Amino acid sequence: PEMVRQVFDVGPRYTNLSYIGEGAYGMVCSAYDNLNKVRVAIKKISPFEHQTYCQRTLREIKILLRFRHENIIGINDIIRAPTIEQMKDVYIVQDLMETDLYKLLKTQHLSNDHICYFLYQILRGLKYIHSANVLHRDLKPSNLLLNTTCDLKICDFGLARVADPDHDHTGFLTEYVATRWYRAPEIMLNSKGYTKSIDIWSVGCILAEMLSNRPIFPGKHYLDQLNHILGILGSPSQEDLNCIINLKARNYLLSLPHKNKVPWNRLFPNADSKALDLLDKMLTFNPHKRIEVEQALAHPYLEQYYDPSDEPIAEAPFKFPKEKLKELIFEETARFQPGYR
Ligand SMILES: *[C@H]1CC(=O)[C@@H](O)[C@@H](O)CCCc2cc(O)cc(O)c2C(=O)O[C@@H](C)C1
Repeated sequence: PEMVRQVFDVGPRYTNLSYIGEGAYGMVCSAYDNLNKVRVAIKKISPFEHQTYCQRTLREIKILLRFRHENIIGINDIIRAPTIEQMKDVYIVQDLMETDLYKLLKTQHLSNDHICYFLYQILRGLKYIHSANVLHRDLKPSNLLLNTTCDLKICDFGLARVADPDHDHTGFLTEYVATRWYRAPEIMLNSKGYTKSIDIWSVGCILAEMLSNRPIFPGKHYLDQLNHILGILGSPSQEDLNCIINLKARNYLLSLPHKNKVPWNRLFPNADSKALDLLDKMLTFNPHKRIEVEQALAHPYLEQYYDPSDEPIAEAPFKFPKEKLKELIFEETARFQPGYR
């Protein structure tokens, strides 16, 4: 097999490998697809020693083999050994993009037109995801891929779940859904992250970061995150506190000194006022008052792009030991075997 930095065993269809970045359970390489005559991205996955790794791998494969959308990076091919006995790694082949938004924001200032088009595409893909009754649950700049003409695709469905709003409530300081800087305040207070509003919060964080090239809520550790959120939003209203029935969470908030809201136009003095109006609606403390994806698409900031007939939804929404998970991954990837069927 061809090797990179480890086995990267994708041949002979895929050749001339170059290291790019990293997935969760392995490295990402670009490669030349000798059949389609285009370069592609390939993610190496080694999940089978651990249930949780197997879960995340299987979840993504199940979701992406059903999803088809311009703003979601799909699965082009899956490479693995012909038998469960010989299967150790799994390689997922996807479109080769130019960069991710994390890397881009490290050095490039976005024009307002770029922010608008990027945000439109994030929400257009998110509309499709949410219409399938699925939550991405880890939206962040490094999961947003851009090609050379600034078309955007959402990556990594390994953390996704089927939405379950009726079972979303939990206790205080127990949940860790999403990546810290993009994590909604209710995750720390009373939410398992099973409602669509979790993703809208993350998109609001991404919008703020596109406006200034810095994370808006850069918590330095799990417990610091809520300090940053409340430092900008200010103290929650009585009505929003009354919506938090859990006593530990509500009394924690009641114990805090009053904090003023920081106006968005003072944080972002060069931003488009329509962008800040939408930002405010996405970064609303109360998840029931937070804007939903279809409302966000219809917001005046996005009026140059908004077209509900060109914002498709999913045809087939989702309704609901590692040894069996390995077997399930083997079965779910069978369609890509050369002599599959
Ligand atoms: C996309 C999700 C993922 O694994 C994240 O860690 C991303 O940040 C990794 C991005 C790798 C990458 C980088 C470039 O420049 C281009 C492309 O196409 C990718 C890519 O496709 O990725 C996916 C394999 C994973």
